[PDB]
Amino acid sequence: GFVKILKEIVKLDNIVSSTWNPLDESILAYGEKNSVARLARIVETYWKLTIIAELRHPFALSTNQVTCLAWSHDGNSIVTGVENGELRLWNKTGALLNVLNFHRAPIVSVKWNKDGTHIISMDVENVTILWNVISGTVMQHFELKGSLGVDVEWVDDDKFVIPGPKGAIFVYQITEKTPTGKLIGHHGPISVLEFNDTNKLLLSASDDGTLRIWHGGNGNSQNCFYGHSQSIVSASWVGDDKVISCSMDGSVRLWSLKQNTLLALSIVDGVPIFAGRISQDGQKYAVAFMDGQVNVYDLKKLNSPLPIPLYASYQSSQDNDYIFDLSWNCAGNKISVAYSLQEGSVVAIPG
Repeated sequence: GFVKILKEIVKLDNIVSSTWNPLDESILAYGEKNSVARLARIVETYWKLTIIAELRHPFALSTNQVTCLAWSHDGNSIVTGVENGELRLWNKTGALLNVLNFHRAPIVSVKWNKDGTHIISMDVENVTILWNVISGTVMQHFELKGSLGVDVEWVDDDKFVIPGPKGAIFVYQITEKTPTGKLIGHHGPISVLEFNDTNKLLLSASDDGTLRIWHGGNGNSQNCFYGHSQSIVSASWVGDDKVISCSMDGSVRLWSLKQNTLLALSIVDGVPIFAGRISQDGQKYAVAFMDGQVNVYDLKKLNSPLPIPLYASYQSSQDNDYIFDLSWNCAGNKISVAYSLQEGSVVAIPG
């Protein structure tokens, strides 16, 4: 009955991607193309943007854009990865803590474990590394191999999953090189791996157009959701009984585990979605369409063939640039939009 039109509150330089601090609603980390990322604070007085620190990566002895950023769960540390494969660890104030260099290809995913002592990193060539992030040492290295997928995930304080051949998902324990199990079901590269630490279920998405929910540490999946007609680009848990996904088919779909069925969906026919992100409170889902428009969907009533209510939209006819990434601040009142070429934008999300 009313769609909000979002406004920009802060203009950024061009950014490749960004991620807000998990515990401080005012701190944003963003990667840039010139082998550098920055930590910034955004506070209202209007809105003021202040750079906290520069997180620079040297060019290799031999383009080197920052391709990945990941805050620790406690929000005190952050890992940045660049095109040449190097990873650097920093404190939230900017101090360099450690240099973790082993990958030789662009970093695509970095996941921190529960207590902030280990991370799993994976590059475009699917080389996956388990690091003791404090000592900066390589504990395990995996080369299971086109792309096998672009995500990895921790499923316990000492257990994790990574994409394997032919759509399989391999399960590992920190102290063992041999997989403890294999999750077989997908028929294409793994695009998303999200573990829910409350219901203890793993959500996976694949280029095969399906989502799977896994309970067992080996074997078949608990749920398999068909519906998307093209690759799934993003997927998230919505509480403990639902999952939401978006795809290149231009649709956003909310699924029910309790009823094993599609609960609701919204679509912009012919307009692919490049990325989707769930808010901290799990009540809003923001997606970036190929046409440069950002739609924020409201899941509130659905959580209290149905359509997913459109809460707000961000767009303008002054440029036709693509949006490659978006991120929510922890309070859910700001979203950082990363355009492919033009300046980034921080937009306010009304409550």
